[PDB]
Amino acid sequence: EPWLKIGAREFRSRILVGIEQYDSVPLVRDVLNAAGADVFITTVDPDNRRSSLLLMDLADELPLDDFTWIGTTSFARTKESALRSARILRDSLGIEILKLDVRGDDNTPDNAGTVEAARELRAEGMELLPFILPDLATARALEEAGCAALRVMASPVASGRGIANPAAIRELIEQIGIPVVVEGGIGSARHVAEAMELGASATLVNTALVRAESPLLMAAAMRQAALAGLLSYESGPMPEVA
Amino acid sequence: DEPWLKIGAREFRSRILVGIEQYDSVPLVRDVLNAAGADVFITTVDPDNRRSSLLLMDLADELPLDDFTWIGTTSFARTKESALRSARILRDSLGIEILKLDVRGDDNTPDNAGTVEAARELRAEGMELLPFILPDLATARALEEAGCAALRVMASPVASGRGIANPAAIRELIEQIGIPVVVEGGIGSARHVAEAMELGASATLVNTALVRAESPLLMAAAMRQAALAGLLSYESGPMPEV
Ligand SMILES: [Ca+2]
Ligand SMILES: [Ca+2]
Ligand SMILES: [Ca+2]
Ligand SMILES: [Ca+2]
Ligand SMILES: [Ca+2]
Ligand SMILES: [Ca+2]
Repeated sequence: EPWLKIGAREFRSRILVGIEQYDSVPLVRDVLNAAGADVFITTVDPDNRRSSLLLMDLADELPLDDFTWIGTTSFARTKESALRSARILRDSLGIEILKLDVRGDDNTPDNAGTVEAARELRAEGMELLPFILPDLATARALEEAGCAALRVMASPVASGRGIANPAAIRELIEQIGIPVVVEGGIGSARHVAEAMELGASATLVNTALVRAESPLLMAAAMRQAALAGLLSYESGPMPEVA
Repeated sequence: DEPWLKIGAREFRSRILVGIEQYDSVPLVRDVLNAAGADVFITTVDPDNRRSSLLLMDLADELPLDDFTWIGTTSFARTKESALRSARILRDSLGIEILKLDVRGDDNTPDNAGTVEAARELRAEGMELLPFILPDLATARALEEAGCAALRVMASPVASGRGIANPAAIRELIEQIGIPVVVEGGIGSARHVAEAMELGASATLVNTALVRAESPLLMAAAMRQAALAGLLSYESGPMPEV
Protein backbone atom coordinates (compact mmCIF):
# COMPACT_ATOMS: atom_id res chain seq x y z
CA GLU A 1 0.00 0.00 0.00
CA PRO A 2 1.16 3.59 -0.66
CA TRP A 3 1.89 5.71 2.42
CA LEU A 4 1.43 8.92 0.38
CA LYS A 5 -0.43 9.84 -2.79
CA ILE A 6 -0.03 13.13 -4.67
CA GLY A 7 -2.19 13.33 -7.80
CA ALA A 8 -1.62 10.05 -9.62
CA ARG A 9 1.84 9.58 -8.00
CA GLU A 10 2.02 6.89 -5.31
CA PHE A 11 4.83 6.78 -2.70
CA ARG A 12 5.52 3.16 -1.64
CA SER A 13 9.23 2.90 -0.79
CA ARG A 14 9.99 3.62 2.86
CA ILE A 15 13.48 4.88 2.10
CA LEU A 16 14.10 8.15 0.30
CA VAL A 17 17.59 8.83 -1.02
CA GLY A 18 18.91 12.39 -1.21
CA ILE A 19 20.75 12.12 -4.53
CA GLU A 20 21.08 15.86 -5.25
CA GLN A 21 24.84 15.86 -4.49
CA TYR A 22 25.56 12.89 -6.82
CA ASP A 23 27.22 13.38 -10.21
CA SER A 24 27.61 9.77 -11.35
CA VAL A 25 24.74 8.25 -13.34
CA PRO A 26 25.71 4.61 -12.53
CA LEU A 27 26.05 5.36 -8.80
CA VAL A 28 22.63 7.02 -8.70
CA ARG A 29 21.21 3.96 -10.50
CA ASP A 30 22.79 1.56 -8.00
CA VAL A 31 22.00 3.44 -4.78
CA LEU A 32 18.34 3.94 -5.78
CA ASN A 33 18.06 0.26 -6.76
CA ALA A 34 19.73 -0.94 -3.53
CA ALA A 35 17.46 1.30 -1.40
CA GLY A 36 14.39 0.05 -3.30
CA ALA A 37 13.55 3.72 -3.91
CA ASP A 38 10.70 5.13 -6.02
CA VAL A 39 11.44 8.88 -5.76
CA PHE A 40 14.00 10.88 -7.76
CA ILE A 41 15.14 14.23 -6.37
CA THR A 42 16.60 17.13 -8.43
CA THR A 43 17.91 20.43 -7.01
CA VAL A 44 18.87 23.79 -8.56
CA ASP A 45 21.20 26.54 -7.35
CA PRO A 46 19.14 29.70 -8.07
CA ASP A 47 22.20 32.00 -8.26
CA ASN A 48 23.82 30.18 -11.23
CA ARG A 49 20.98 27.87 -12.40
CA ARG A 50 23.17 24.75 -12.21
CA SER A 51 21.02 21.68 -11.64
CA SER A 52 21.80 18.25 -10.24
CA LEU A 53 20.98 15.16 -12.30
CA LEU A 54 17.59 15.17 -14.01
CA LEU A 55 15.38 12.09 -14.03
CA MET A 56 15.86 11.86 -17.83
CA ASP A 57 19.62 11.62 -17.26
CA LEU A 58 18.89 8.04 -16.08
CA ALA A 59 16.59 7.11 -18.98
CA ASP A 60 18.99 4.36 -20.12
CA GLU A 61 19.56 3.13 -16.54
CA LEU A 62 16.19 3.08 -14.70
CA PRO A 63 12.51 2.45 -15.40
CA LEU A 64 11.66 6.15 -15.19
CA ASP A 65 7.89 5.63 -14.86
CA ASP A 66 8.46 3.79 -11.55
CA PHE A 67 10.01 6.98 -10.14
CA THR A 68 8.18 10.07 -8.89
CA TRP A 69 10.25 13.09 -9.90
CA ILE A 70 10.36 15.80 -7.25
CA GLY A 71 12.40 18.94 -6.77
CA THR A 72 14.24 20.32 -3.78
CA THR A 73 15.42 23.79 -2.74
CA SER A 74 18.66 22.65 -1.05
CA PHE A 75 20.75 25.82 -1.64
CA ALA A 76 18.28 28.08 0.18
CA ARG A 77 19.67 29.97 3.17
CA THR A 78 16.61 32.28 2.94
CA LYS A 79 12.91 32.25 2.10
CA GLU A 80 13.64 34.14 -1.15
CA SER A 81 16.32 31.68 -2.36
CA ALA A 82 13.82 28.85 -1.89
CA LEU A 83 11.01 30.45 -3.89
CA ARG A 84 13.40 31.30 -6.70
CA SER A 85 14.69 27.68 -6.79
CA ALA A 86 11.13 26.35 -6.55
CA ARG A 87 9.93 28.45 -9.50
CA ILE A 88 12.91 27.51 -11.70
CA LEU A 89 12.11 23.84 -11.04
CA ARG A 90 8.44 24.30 -11.92
CA ASP A 91 8.85 26.47 -15.01
CA SER A 92 11.94 24.86 -16.62
CA LEU A 93 11.45 21.19 -15.64
CA GLY A 94 7.69 20.95 -15.00
CA ILE A 95 8.14 19.74 -11.42
CA GLU A 96 5.01 20.09 -9.25
CA ILE A 97 6.16 18.24 -6.09
CA LEU A 98 8.76 19.95 -3.94
CA LYS A 99 11.03 18.86 -1.10
CA LEU A 100 11.01 22.27 0.52
CA ASP A 101 14.07 23.41 2.48
CA VAL A 102 14.99 26.70 4.17
CA ARG A 103 18.21 26.36 6.19
CA GLY A 104 19.54 28.65 8.95
CA ASP A 105 23.21 29.46 9.65
CA ASP A 106 24.12 26.01 11.04
CA ASN A 107 22.45 23.91 8.29
CA THR A 108 19.37 23.46 10.54
CA PRO A 109 15.90 24.15 9.13
CA ASP A 110 14.41 27.62 9.71
CA ASN A 111 10.86 26.82 10.85
CA ALA A 112 9.43 30.36 10.46
CA GLY A 113 10.97 30.93 7.01
CA THR A 114 9.82 27.46 5.94
CA VAL A 115 6.19 28.15 6.89
CA GLU A 116 6.26 31.50 5.08
CA ALA A 117 7.82 29.92 1.96
CA ALA A 118 5.33 27.05 2.08
CA ARG A 119 2.33 29.41 2.22
CA GLU A 120 3.56 31.30 -0.85
CA LEU A 121 4.16 28.10 -2.85
CA ARG A 122 0.80 26.58 -1.84
CA ALA A 123 -0.85 29.75 -3.23
CA GLU A 124 0.82 28.77 -6.53
CA GLY A 125 -0.46 25.20 -6.11
CA MET A 126 2.87 23.40 -5.61
CA GLU A 127 2.69 20.14 -3.65
CA LEU A 128 4.99 20.35 -0.67
CA LEU A 129 7.13 18.28 1.71
CA PRO A 130 8.71 20.80 4.11
CA PHE A 131 11.58 20.06 6.50
CA ILE A 132 11.25 21.27 10.09
CA LEU A 133 12.63 20.94 13.61
CA PRO A 134 10.02 18.98 15.62
CA ASP A 135 7.68 21.79 16.74
CA LEU A 136 3.99 21.06 17.15
CA ALA A 137 2.66 24.51 16.11
CA THR A 138 4.91 24.71 13.03
CA ALA A 139 3.70 21.23 11.99
CA ARG A 140 -0.01 21.99 12.43
CA ALA A 141 0.42 25.22 10.44
CA LEU A 142 2.05 23.28 7.55
CA GLU A 143 -0.69 20.64 7.58
CA GLU A 144 -3.34 23.42 7.53
CA ALA A 145 -1.60 25.06 4.56
CA GLY A 146 -2.10 21.75 2.67
CA CYS A 147 1.39 20.21 2.72
CA ALA A 148 1.38 16.59 1.47
CA ALA A 149 3.74 15.38 4.23
CA LEU A 150 6.25 16.69 6.75
CA ARG A 151 9.91 15.90 7.05
CA VAL A 152 11.02 16.22 10.66
CA MET A 153 14.63 16.53 11.82
CA ALA A 154 15.98 13.59 13.85
CA SER A 155 19.40 15.11 14.55
CA PRO A 156 21.74 17.53 12.75
CA VAL A 157 22.63 16.97 9.10
CA ALA A 158 25.70 14.76 8.55
CA SER A 159 26.03 13.99 12.29
CA GLY A 160 24.96 10.32 12.10
CA ARG A 161 23.57 10.73 15.65
CA GLY A 162 20.19 9.16 14.82
CA ILE A 163 17.10 10.33 16.69
CA ALA A 164 17.87 12.94 19.34
CA ASN A 165 14.35 13.35 20.80
CA PRO A 166 12.16 10.31 20.06
CA ALA A 167 9.42 11.47 22.47
CA ALA A 168 8.94 14.75 20.60
CA ILE A 169 8.79 12.95 17.22
CA ARG A 170 6.25 10.36 18.41
CA GLU A 171 4.00 13.09 19.84
CA LEU A 172 4.12 15.05 16.59
CA ILE A 173 3.34 11.92 14.54
CA GLU A 174 0.39 11.08 16.83
CA GLN A 175 -1.18 14.53 16.37
CA ILE A 176 -0.45 15.26 12.68
CA GLY A 177 -2.80 13.57 10.19
CA ILE A 178 -0.46 13.66 7.16
CA PRO A 179 2.53 11.28 6.77
CA VAL A 180 5.74 12.14 8.58
CA VAL A 181 9.16 11.42 7.10
CA VAL A 182 12.06 11.26 9.58
CA GLU A 183 15.19 12.94 8.22
CA GLY A 184 18.55 14.38 9.28
CA GLY A 185 21.46 12.73 11.07
CA ILE A 186 20.43 9.18 10.17
CA GLY A 187 23.66 7.18 10.36
CA SER A 188 22.74 3.50 10.14
CA ALA A 189 19.99 0.90 9.79
CA ARG A 190 19.03 0.89 13.49
CA HIS A 191 18.09 4.57 13.23
CA VAL A 192 15.68 3.74 10.39
CA ALA A 193 14.08 0.89 12.35
CA GLU A 194 13.69 3.27 15.29
CA ALA A 195 11.99 5.98 13.18
CA MET A 196 9.44 3.45 11.91
CA GLU A 197 8.76 2.29 15.50
CA LEU A 198 7.80 5.90 16.31
CA GLY A 199 5.13 5.80 13.54
CA ALA A 200 7.12 7.48 10.74
CA SER A 201 5.89 6.61 7.26
CA ALA A 202 9.39 6.79 5.77
CA THR A 203 12.95 7.97 6.28
CA LEU A 204 15.14 10.14 4.07
CA VAL A 205 18.86 9.38 4.07
CA ASN A 206 21.85 11.01 2.44
CA THR A 207 25.14 11.21 4.35
CA ALA A 208 24.78 7.67 5.74
CA LEU A 209 24.98 6.35 2.17
CA VAL A 210 27.90 8.49 0.95
CA ARG A 211 30.03 7.83 4.07
CA ALA A 212 29.42 4.10 4.52
CA GLU A 213 32.42 1.99 3.46
CA SER A 214 30.01 0.05 1.25
CA PRO A 215 27.11 2.42 0.25
CA LEU A 216 25.04 -0.18 -1.59
CA LEU A 217 25.13 -2.55 1.39
CA MET A 218 24.03 0.25 3.73
CA ALA A 219 21.23 1.17 1.31
CA ALA A 220 20.00 -2.45 1.25
CA ALA A 221 20.36 -2.61 5.04
CA MET A 222 18.24 0.53 5.40
CA ARG A 223 15.57 -0.83 3.06
CA GLN A 224 15.35 -3.96 5.21
CA ALA A 225 15.33 -2.05 8.54
CA ALA A 226 12.37 0.08 7.32
CA LEU A 227 10.38 -3.11 6.75
CA ALA A 228 11.53 -4.46 10.13
CA GLY A 229 10.61 -1.23 11.95
CA LEU A 230 7.25 -1.13 10.19
CA LEU A 231 6.49 -4.76 11.11
CA SER A 232 7.66 -4.07 14.65
CA TYR A 233 5.34 -1.05 14.91
CA GLU A 234 2.37 -3.04 13.51
CA SER A 235 3.04 -5.92 15.95
CA GLY A 236 2.22 -3.75 18.95
CA PRO A 237 5.38 -3.91 21.03
CA MET A 238 5.33 -4.38 24.81
CA PRO A 239 4.36 -1.05 26.37
CA GLU A 240 7.71 -0.09 27.94
CA VAL A 241 9.26 0.16 24.45
CA ALA A 242 7.10 3.30 24.04
CA ASP B 1 23.81 -17.09 5.90
CA GLU B 2 27.41 -17.56 7.07
CA PRO B 3 27.33 -19.56 10.28
CA TRP B 4 28.41 -17.31 13.19
CA LEU B 5 29.06 -20.36 15.36
CA LYS B 6 29.84 -24.01 14.74
CA ILE B 7 30.05 -26.77 17.37
CA GLY B 8 31.09 -30.14 16.03
CA ALA B 9 28.92 -30.68 12.95
CA ARG B 10 26.25 -28.21 14.20
CA GLU B 11 26.10 -24.79 12.53
CA PHE B 12 24.34 -21.75 14.03
CA ARG B 13 23.12 -19.44 11.26
CA SER B 14 19.95 -17.71 12.47
CA ARG B 15 20.63 -14.38 14.12
CA ILE B 16 17.61 -14.63 16.44
CA LEU B 17 17.53 -17.14 19.29
CA VAL B 18 14.17 -17.58 21.00
CA GLY B 19 14.12 -18.30 24.72
CA ILE B 20 11.11 -20.60 24.63
CA GLU B 21 11.92 -22.81 27.63
CA GLN B 22 9.06 -21.39 29.78
CA TYR B 23 6.43 -21.46 26.98
CA ASP B 24 3.84 -24.28 27.41
CA SER B 25 1.73 -23.47 24.27
CA VAL B 26 2.71 -25.60 21.23
CA PRO B 27 1.10 -23.26 18.65
CA LEU B 28 3.05 -20.33 20.13
CA VAL B 29 6.39 -22.15 20.01
CA ARG B 30 5.75 -23.32 16.44
CA ASP B 31 4.71 -19.92 15.12
CA VAL B 32 7.46 -18.01 16.88
CA LEU B 33 10.27 -20.38 15.85
CA ASN B 34 9.00 -20.35 12.23
CA ALA B 35 8.50 -16.57 11.98
CA ALA B 36 11.79 -15.75 13.78
CA GLY B 37 13.64 -18.00 11.26
CA ALA B 38 15.24 -19.74 14.24
CA ASP B 39 17.57 -22.75 13.97
CA VAL B 40 18.24 -23.41 17.68
CA PHE B 41 15.76 -25.39 19.79
CA ILE B 42 16.24 -24.71 23.47
CA THR B 43 14.96 -27.79 25.15
CA THR B 44 13.85 -29.05 28.52
CA VAL B 45 12.87 -32.46 27.23
CA ASP B 46 12.91 -35.12 29.89
CA PRO B 47 12.30 -38.55 28.30
CA ASP B 48 10.62 -40.19 31.33
CA ASN B 49 8.61 -37.09 32.22
CA ARG B 50 5.09 -37.46 30.82
CA ARG B 51 4.25 -33.77 30.47
CA SER B 52 7.42 -32.72 28.64
CA SER B 53 7.33 -35.90 26.48
CA LEU B 54 3.78 -35.12 25.33
CA LEU B 55 4.58 -31.46 24.60
CA LEU B 56 7.61 -32.49 22.53
CA MET B 57 5.61 -35.08 20.53
CA ASP B 58 2.89 -32.45 20.02
CA LEU B 59 5.52 -29.96 18.71
CA ALA B 60 7.40 -32.52 16.60
CA ASP B 61 4.68 -33.01 13.92
CA GLU B 62 4.20 -29.25 13.46
CA LEU B 63 7.84 -28.12 13.29
CA PRO B 64 10.78 -29.87 11.60
CA LEU B 65 12.85 -30.22 14.80
CA ASP B 66 15.53 -32.06 12.77
CA ASP B 67 16.39 -28.71 11.13
CA PHE B 68 17.28 -27.32 14.59
CA THR B 69 20.35 -27.63 16.76
CA TRP B 70 19.09 -28.79 20.17
CA ILE B 71 20.61 -27.19 23.23
CA GLY B 72 19.89 -27.69 26.91
CA THR B 73 19.39 -25.07 29.56
CA THR B 74 19.99 -24.51 33.30
CA SER B 75 17.71 -21.43 33.54
CA PHE B 76 15.19 -23.28 35.77
CA ALA B 77 17.89 -24.01 38.35
CA ARG B 78 18.26 -21.36 41.09
CA THR B 79 21.67 -22.28 42.59
CA LYS B 80 25.03 -23.07 41.01
CA GLU B 81 24.86 -26.65 42.34
CA SER B 82 21.46 -27.15 40.73
CA ALA B 83 22.77 -25.80 37.39
CA LEU B 84 25.71 -28.22 37.49
CA ARG B 85 23.36 -31.11 38.23
CA SER B 86 20.89 -30.12 35.50
CA ALA B 87 23.74 -30.05 32.98
CA ARG B 88 25.09 -33.50 33.93
CA ILE B 89 21.61 -35.08 33.74
CA LEU B 90 20.95 -33.36 30.40
CA ARG B 91 24.11 -34.93 28.95
CA ASP B 92 23.58 -38.40 30.46
CA SER B 93 19.82 -38.62 29.77
CA LEU B 94 19.75 -37.00 26.30
CA GLY B 95 23.34 -37.06 25.00
CA ILE B 96 23.15 -33.27 24.54
CA GLU B 97 26.50 -31.55 25.18
CA ILE B 98 25.65 -27.95 24.21
CA LEU B 99 24.33 -25.90 27.10
CA LYS B 100 22.62 -22.57 27.69
CA LEU B 101 24.24 -21.95 31.05
CA ASP B 102 22.41 -19.70 33.49
CA VAL B 103 23.43 -19.12 37.12
CA ARG B 104 21.44 -16.23 38.60
CA GLY B 105 21.01 -14.32 41.84
CA ASP B 106 17.51 -14.00 43.32
CA ASP B 107 17.12 -10.64 41.51
CA ASN B 108 17.16 -12.63 38.20
CA THR B 109 20.55 -11.19 37.25
CA PRO B 110 23.49 -13.34 36.16
CA ASP B 111 25.93 -14.14 38.99
CA ASN B 112 29.24 -13.61 37.17
CA ALA B 113 31.57 -15.34 39.64
CA GLY B 114 29.24 -18.33 40.11
CA THR B 115 28.79 -18.56 36.31
CA VAL B 116 32.57 -18.66 35.84
CA GLU B 117 32.97 -21.39 38.50
CA ALA B 118 30.17 -23.45 36.92
CA ALA B 119 31.67 -22.91 33.45
CA ARG B 120 35.13 -24.20 34.43
CA GLU B 121 33.66 -27.28 36.10
CA LEU B 122 31.46 -28.09 33.07
CA ARG B 123 34.32 -27.38 30.63
CA ALA B 124 36.51 -29.95 32.45
CA GLU B 125 33.88 -32.51 31.44
CA GLY B 126 33.87 -31.41 27.77
CA MET B 127 30.50 -29.64 27.78
CA GLU B 128 30.06 -26.84 25.24
CA LEU B 129 28.83 -23.69 26.95
CA LEU B 130 26.93 -20.50 26.23
CA PRO B 131 26.98 -18.64 29.58
CA PHE B 132 25.03 -15.48 30.43
CA ILE B 133 26.89 -12.60 32.10
CA LEU B 134 26.65 -8.96 33.04
CA PRO B 135 28.99 -7.08 30.73
CA ASP B 136 32.29 -7.42 32.55
CA LEU B 137 35.59 -7.74 30.74
CA ALA B 138 37.45 -9.86 33.29
CA THR B 139 34.51 -12.29 33.46
CA ALA B 140 34.31 -12.46 29.66
CA ARG B 141 38.04 -13.15 29.38
CA ALA B 142 37.95 -15.93 31.97
CA LEU B 143 35.05 -17.47 30.02
CA GLU B 144 36.92 -17.29 26.73
CA GLU B 145 40.00 -18.82 28.37
CA ALA B 146 37.87 -21.68 29.77
CA GLY B 147 36.84 -22.35 26.16
CA CYS B 148 33.20 -21.28 26.14
CA ALA B 149 31.62 -21.44 22.65
CA ALA B 150 29.83 -18.08 22.81
CA LEU B 151 28.93 -15.43 25.38
CA ARG B 152 25.46 -14.18 26.15
CA VAL B 153 25.74 -10.63 27.51
CA MET B 154 22.98 -8.76 29.35
CA ALA B 155 21.62 -5.69 27.58
CA SER B 156 19.19 -4.67 30.35
CA PRO B 157 17.07 -6.39 33.00
CA VAL B 158 15.09 -9.47 32.04
CA ALA B 159 11.49 -8.79 30.93
CA SER B 160 12.06 -5.06 31.13
CA GLY B 161 11.90 -4.15 27.42
CA ARG B 162 14.45 -1.37 28.09
CA GLY B 163 16.83 -2.35 25.26
CA ILE B 164 20.58 -1.85 25.49
CA ALA B 165 21.47 0.00 28.70
CA ASN B 166 25.20 0.42 28.00
CA PRO B 167 26.08 -0.05 24.30
CA ALA B 168 29.66 1.26 24.70
CA ALA B 169 30.48 -1.41 27.31
CA ILE B 170 29.11 -4.23 25.13
CA ARG B 171 30.89 -2.89 22.01
CA GLU B 172 34.20 -2.78 23.92
CA LEU B 173 33.61 -6.28 25.25
CA ILE B 174 32.94 -7.59 21.73
CA GLU B 175 36.17 -5.94 20.47
CA GLN B 176 38.21 -7.61 23.23
CA ILE B 177 36.67 -11.09 23.13
CA GLY B 178 37.39 -13.75 20.50
CA ILE B 179 34.18 -15.75 20.86
CA PRO B 180 30.82 -14.73 19.40
CA VAL B 181 28.62 -12.51 21.58
CA VAL B 182 24.83 -12.93 21.83
CA VAL B 183 23.00 -9.88 23.22
CA GLU B 184 20.24 -10.89 25.63
CA GLY B 185 17.94 -9.54 28.34
CA GLY B 186 15.49 -6.66 28.16
CA ILE B 187 15.13 -6.67 24.38
CA GLY B 188 11.82 -4.97 23.66
CA SER B 189 11.50 -4.52 19.89
CA ALA B 190 13.12 -4.85 16.46
CA ARG B 191 15.16 -1.64 16.80
CA HIS B 192 17.01 -3.13 19.79
CA VAL B 193 17.95 -6.17 17.69
CA ALA B 194 19.27 -3.94 14.88
CA GLU B 195 21.22 -2.00 17.52
CA ALA B 196 22.79 -5.17 18.98
CA MET B 197 24.08 -6.23 15.57
CA GLU B 198 25.54 -2.76 14.93
CA LEU B 199 27.62 -3.22 18.09
CA GLY B 200 29.11 -6.40 16.53
CA ALA B 201 26.83 -8.95 18.24
CA SER B 202 26.59 -12.22 16.30
CA ALA B 203 23.01 -12.73 17.48
CA THR B 204 20.26 -11.71 19.86
CA LEU B 205 18.19 -13.85 22.21
CA VAL B 206 14.64 -12.72 22.65
CA ASN B 207 11.83 -13.92 24.88
CA THR B 208 9.57 -11.39 26.59
CA ALA B 209 9.34 -9.03 23.56
CA LEU B 210 7.55 -11.77 21.57
CA VAL B 211 5.37 -13.06 24.42
CA ARG B 212 4.13 -9.55 25.29
CA ALA B 213 3.62 -8.14 21.80
CA GLU B 214 0.01 -7.82 20.56
CA SER B 215 1.12 -10.06 17.70
CA PRO B 216 4.05 -12.30 18.70
CA LEU B 217 4.26 -13.59 15.12
CA LEU B 218 4.74 -10.19 13.50
CA MET B 219 7.35 -9.19 16.11
CA ALA B 220 9.25 -12.44 15.59
CA ALA B 221 9.18 -11.72 11.83
CA ALA B 222 10.20 -8.12 12.42
CA MET B 223 13.13 -9.22 14.57
CA ARG B 224 14.41 -11.67 11.92
CA GLN B 225 14.44 -8.79 9.44
CA ALA B 226 16.02 -6.40 11.92
CA ALA B 227 18.83 -8.85 12.71
CA LEU B 228 19.64 -9.18 9.02
CA ALA B 229 19.44 -5.40 8.41
CA GLY B 230 21.65 -4.80 11.44
CA LEU B 231 24.22 -7.32 10.26
CA LEU B 232 24.37 -5.83 6.76
CA SER B 233 24.61 -2.35 8.25
CA TYR B 234 27.45 -3.40 10.57
CA GLU B 235 29.22 -5.06 7.62
CA SER B 236 28.72 -1.94 5.44
CA GLY B 237 30.84 0.05 7.86
CA PRO B 238 28.53 2.82 9.08
CA MET B 239 29.68 6.43 9.31
CA PRO B 240 31.07 7.29 12.75
CA GLU B 241 28.85 9.37 15.03
CA VAL B 242 29.80 13.06 15.36
CA1 LIG C 1 28.45 16.45 -6.03
CA1 LIG D 1 27.29 18.21 -9.18
CA1 LIG E 1 -0.09 10.66 12.29
CA1 LIG F 1 13.16 -37.46 34.58
CA1 LIG G 1 0.79 -31.54 17.15
CA1 LIG H 1 37.76 -17.50 18.94
